[PDB]
Amino acid sequence: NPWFERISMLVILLNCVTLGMFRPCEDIACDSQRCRILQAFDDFIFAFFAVEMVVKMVAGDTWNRLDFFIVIAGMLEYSLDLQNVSFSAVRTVRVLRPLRAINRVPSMRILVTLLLDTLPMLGNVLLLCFFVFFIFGIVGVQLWAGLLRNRCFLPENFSLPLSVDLERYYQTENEDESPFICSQPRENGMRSCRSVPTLRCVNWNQYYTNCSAGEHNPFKGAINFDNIGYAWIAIFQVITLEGWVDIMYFVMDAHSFYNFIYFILLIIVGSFFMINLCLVVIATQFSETKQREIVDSKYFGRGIMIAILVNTLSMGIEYHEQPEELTNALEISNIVFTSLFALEMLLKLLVYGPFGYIKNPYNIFDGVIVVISVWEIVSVLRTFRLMRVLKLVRFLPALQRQLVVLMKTMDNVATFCMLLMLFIFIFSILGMHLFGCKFASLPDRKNFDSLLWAIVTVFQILTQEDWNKVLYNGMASTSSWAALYFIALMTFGNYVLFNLLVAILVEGFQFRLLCHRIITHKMFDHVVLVIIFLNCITIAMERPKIDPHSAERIFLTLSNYIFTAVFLAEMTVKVVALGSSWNVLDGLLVLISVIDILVSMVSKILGMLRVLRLLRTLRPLRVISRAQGLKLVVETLMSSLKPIGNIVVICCAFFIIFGILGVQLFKGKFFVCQGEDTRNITNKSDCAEASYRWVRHKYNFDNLGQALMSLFVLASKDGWVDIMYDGLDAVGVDQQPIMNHNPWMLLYFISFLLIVAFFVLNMFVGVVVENFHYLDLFITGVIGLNVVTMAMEHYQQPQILDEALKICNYIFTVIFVLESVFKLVAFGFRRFFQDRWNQLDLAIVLLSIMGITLEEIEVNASLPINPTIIRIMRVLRIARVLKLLKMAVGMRALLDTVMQALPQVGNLGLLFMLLFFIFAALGVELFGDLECDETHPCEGLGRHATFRNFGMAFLTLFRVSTGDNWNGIMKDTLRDYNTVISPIYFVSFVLTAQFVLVNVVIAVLMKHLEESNK
Ligand SMILES: CC(C)CCC[C@@H](C)[C@H]1CC[C@H]2[C@@H]3CC=C4C[C@@H](OC(=O)CCC(=O)O)CC[C@]4(C)[C@H]3CC[C@]12C
Ligand SMILES: CC(C)CCC[C@@H](C)[C@H]1CC[C@H]2[C@@H]3CC=C4C[C@@H](OC(=O)CCC(=O)O)CC[C@]4(C)[C@H]3CC[C@]12C
Ligand SMILES: CC(C)CCC[C@@H](C)[C@H]1CC[C@H]2[C@@H]3CC=C4C[C@@H](OC(=O)CCC(=O)O)CC[C@]4(C)[C@H]3CC[C@]12C
Ligand SMILES: CC(C)(C)NC(=O)CN1CCC(CNC(=O)c2cc(F)cc(Cl)c2)CC1
Ligand SMILES: *[C@@H]1O[C@H](CO)[C@@H](O)[C@H](O)[C@H]1NC(C)=O
Ligand SMILES: *[C@@H]1O[C@H](CO)[C@@H](O)[C@H](O)[C@H]1NC(C)=O
Ligand SMILES: *[C@@H]1O[C@H](CO)[C@@H](O)[C@H](O)[C@H]1NC(C)=O
Ligand SMILES: *[C@@H]1O[C@H](CO)[C@@H](O)[C@H](O)[C@H]1NC(C)=O
Ligand SMILES: [Ca+2]
Ligand SMILES: [Ca+2]
Repeated sequence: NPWFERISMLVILLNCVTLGMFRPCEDIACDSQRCRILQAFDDFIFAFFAVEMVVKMVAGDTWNRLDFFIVIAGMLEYSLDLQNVSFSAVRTVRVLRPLRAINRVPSMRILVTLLLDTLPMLGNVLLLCFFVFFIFGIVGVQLWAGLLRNRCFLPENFSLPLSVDLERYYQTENEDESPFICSQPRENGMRSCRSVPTLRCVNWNQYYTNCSAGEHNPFKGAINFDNIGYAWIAIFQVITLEGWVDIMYFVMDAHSFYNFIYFILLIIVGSFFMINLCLVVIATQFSETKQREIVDSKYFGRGIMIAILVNTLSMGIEYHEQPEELTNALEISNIVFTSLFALEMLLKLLVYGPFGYIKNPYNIFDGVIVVISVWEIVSVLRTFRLMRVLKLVRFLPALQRQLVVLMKTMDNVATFCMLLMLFIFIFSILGMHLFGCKFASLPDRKNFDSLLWAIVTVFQILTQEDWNKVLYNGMASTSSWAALYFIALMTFGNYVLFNLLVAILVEGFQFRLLCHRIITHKMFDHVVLVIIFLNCITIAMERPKIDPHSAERIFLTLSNYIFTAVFLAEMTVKVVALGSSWNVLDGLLVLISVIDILVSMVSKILGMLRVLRLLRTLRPLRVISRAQGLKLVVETLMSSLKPIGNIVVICCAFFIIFGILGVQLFKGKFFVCQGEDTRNITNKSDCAEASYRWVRHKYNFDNLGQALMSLFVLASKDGWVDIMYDGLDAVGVDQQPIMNHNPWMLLYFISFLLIVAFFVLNMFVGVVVENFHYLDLFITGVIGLNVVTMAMEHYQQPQILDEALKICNYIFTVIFVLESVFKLVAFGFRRFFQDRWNQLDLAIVLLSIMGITLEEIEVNASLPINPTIIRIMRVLRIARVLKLLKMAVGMRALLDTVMQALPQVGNLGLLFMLLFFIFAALGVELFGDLECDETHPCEGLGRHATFRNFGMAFLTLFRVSTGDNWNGIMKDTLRDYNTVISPIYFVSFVLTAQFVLVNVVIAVLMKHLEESNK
């Protein structure tokens, strides 16, 4: 009996190794001998399992029912295989064979029972997820159906000659990824057929003037709003915050500029207060589900503590293209330190006994370090000098206690990481059968051929980075119903399975006298806050294209004087009366502002002066002291960081250690030859004959300076895939990179993404745990049928389908009038108004009858009315679905908890806009004069994201704060002093904006976790 449970697990290991080596390209035919042996193995495997179900039928509840479903899906395969005519859709069902392991492994079965016990409480946030997909889905179909099909065409009478080979509409350089999408004369839009570039004789690009709907949508047909099906694929890509910016820029070009409001709202409501609401429910219910269940004279000890850290620091300056006299000085420095720790071993071996030298567990590690290092001194060994950084651990006890508890965690999450590698493997087999050899086929890097590149792709999709690029391949190569793979992969992986890991961690850790009178006065703290807000208007008004001798420059020149005088007079009042840190901050800002007046009165002075203007952008932070809600919160945030100060130290150390490891593997390798054909190019001088350009990559590992930026762009996960591609291709110092040259470098880039995600997740739980200590039933079916009849509207719907939804709109409005008059009978004019929902019900029926009698007038054509009001009325028809709010009694209790903690959120949010203000001001000052034209290309900036003035810098820093292509913006700043400035600007913005947004999530969770206690 007990040997039966372990011998069943050995056959499942034999079934995973059989599914893994599937080889989808060559297994179209069974002619290979390797394919035929595997088939026999599968047949034997099926037989063992089938027999095992009979022996269990000597004596199900849940897991035998999964075990019975798989053998039935097996028998259906061998039944069709006999008579030789079949489809190839039931083969894919054997992906569910590694699911058997969950019952066998006794630690996985207990974990997935707790997962299936908390998912019923997760149904209220999927009820909210329906309102977001339906409200933002129907509006998007009302606005932008068929507007991404339109191009600039020729005129219809215009005959074209037979030989020019022009497409009859303006094709760009990459027609699928970014076509030229114009605005019709009906709409406003941001693009018109006027701005078509001259053709590079006779140019036919001036004749494309007819903006008309074409035949295909961008990204090979996957991004459009013609249906409620395709609208949910676009909205789901906005929820994950990956590529939502390319969707908004299509809509800005074709419909109007003001379409940005729709996008800002969907990220706040959906991508932030709905995705993080799924974390709070799982992290609460999991916590309630389990609770339901002379050499030590300290001068020699301080002598070695500097001797390790000086040795380690020296390694940091590897520096590509060094003098070589520095390398000789580096190797002599190896001889001096390694002889010293040979000497330290020689003293501790003589004064202390060798019976007690091995008895100390730290000493043996040091001893090994000597025999490895000394042996190498008297490559792979020169890389082992980084391991000597681990000798700091004996000399300090605080990270000894932190590295102990951090490894107690890896005992607790070991059963999670086994269930996580079952999840990645099962979706990787499924990707090989569904997609296989059907992509661009040179074939693209993100294929589902060859299981190793199927596991990396599924891991990559899980990290939410260029996953839309994988979606658009699979939708265009099988069918548009292949989006359900990527929705199932990412909802079940990121939104239930990652939040389980947070839930495991959370439960695991647990004159002069009168001058003092006005300072006391309450309105003095308020009247100066108006003067601060009046000064914020004249920071936003600054921009590079103001004339120096104008009516606006003298308003910015003179108002500089009246504010600098009144903040100086505000300070010399307090010094007379009073005689804190926030008073120090206010004095330095006026100290900066007075000197800038004097330096301006004098005229390399400008270079010195330039610095003063940057300092002036910090004027907006004066309000933190004045506002009482902003002062408590900032202090609390600063206070919260102390507990996880040790985890940051280990994490700050780890960036250095993978930083010096990164330089020593990748030093001077990241050079590439940008040219025309570049296929017969092997090295550097080969480009010198072809007159191409031997260009360096923007993110690289030449020194420790460039490496710590390449590791930040990995850790923020934006554009990390392209950096991993550069390390896989890296062949030599002056050598042309070859595609997939060293595939073992996946161990460098994926171990860094996993360890960083472990510290950040342990910094998160450390901050959380310290902060802890039959009428209306008939109206439900009518609304549930109105939801259907609004989603049936689509682009180019027939006249029979169009007229039928008009008659249905006639009978829903009438029986909303009827159910309001009938309910007024039993209540009688007072209880119908004393209720709150009847004031919401009758207001909907009012707006429904308001538009239905006004659309009749246009069909009457008695007055040629504005068709704008017909459309607005149509969009406001979506209001009918709200009447489901009263019914959803469990979802409204979930939103009421958020309201309790809403006050804290408002304070955090207001600090979120001081970050945008200061940064936006800085951006105009730093990045305002640069341009993206046809002469100068840009990877991240363009017609829709500049720093040209304050308003456009406020939207770009919204796009950076979500982390969608923030690094392509950074690559455009250092395209041409921006070598030092542009790293400091973006790292200070991303580390601060994410820390403010995490505290919004921490503040919501504490209001919900404590309500579950009391
Ligand atoms: C918070 C959620 C649950 C409630 C529903 C939010 C949206 C469905 C509504 C809220 C206000 C609406 C916006 C108000 C301002 C307009 C300007 C309008 O631009 C135009 O000037 C029309 C141009 C033309 O005529 O072609 C385009 C739609 C838009 C963005 C609307 C898009 C849909 C919005 C975002
Ligand atoms: C763990 C958190 C803090 C993220 C990692 C920190 C880095 C993202 C930040 C910290 C200070 C910054 C660095 C401060 C010093 C400079 C040196 C500077 O040197 C060069 O430009 C040399 C150019 C060449 O190779 O020719 C490059 C930017 C750099 C490395 C900065 C890059 C980004 C840095 C490393
Ligand atoms: C080691 C830890 C404790 C400090 C954190 C890293 C940075 C804050 C410091 C320490 C090591 C410094 C680097 C040491 C080696 C040099 C090489 C130096 O070489 C050049 O100027 C480029 C010359 C060329 O391109 O040929 C540029 C600055 C740089 C990267 C330094 C930039 C600033 C660094 C990264
Ligand atoms: C900080 C806090 C807690 C508020 N929110 C997050 O941290 C959200 N983040 C986790 C999910 C996404 C990345 N998800 C993975 O990287 C990933 C990779 C895998 F291989 C497996 C899994 Cl389950 C997930 C985005 C970042
Ligand atoms: C624009 O092009 C479409 C199709 O190419 C045509 O039907 C329409 O009449 C054209 N409009 C004008 C004004 O030429
Ligand atoms: C060409 O001429 C008219 C304009 O007079 C244009 O509107 C139409 O599309 C064409 N008509 C015919 C008959 O080709
Ligand atoms: C590249 O090399 C191959 C093999 O020598 C040759 O046939 C081909 O013409 C070369 N291409 C160019 C552009 O020189
Ligand atoms: C560079 O590549 C060419 C291949 O065309 C090779 O012949 C040459 O030896 C290489 N090395 C140099 C020029 O140092
Ligand atoms: Ca991205
Ligand atoms: Ca991203």
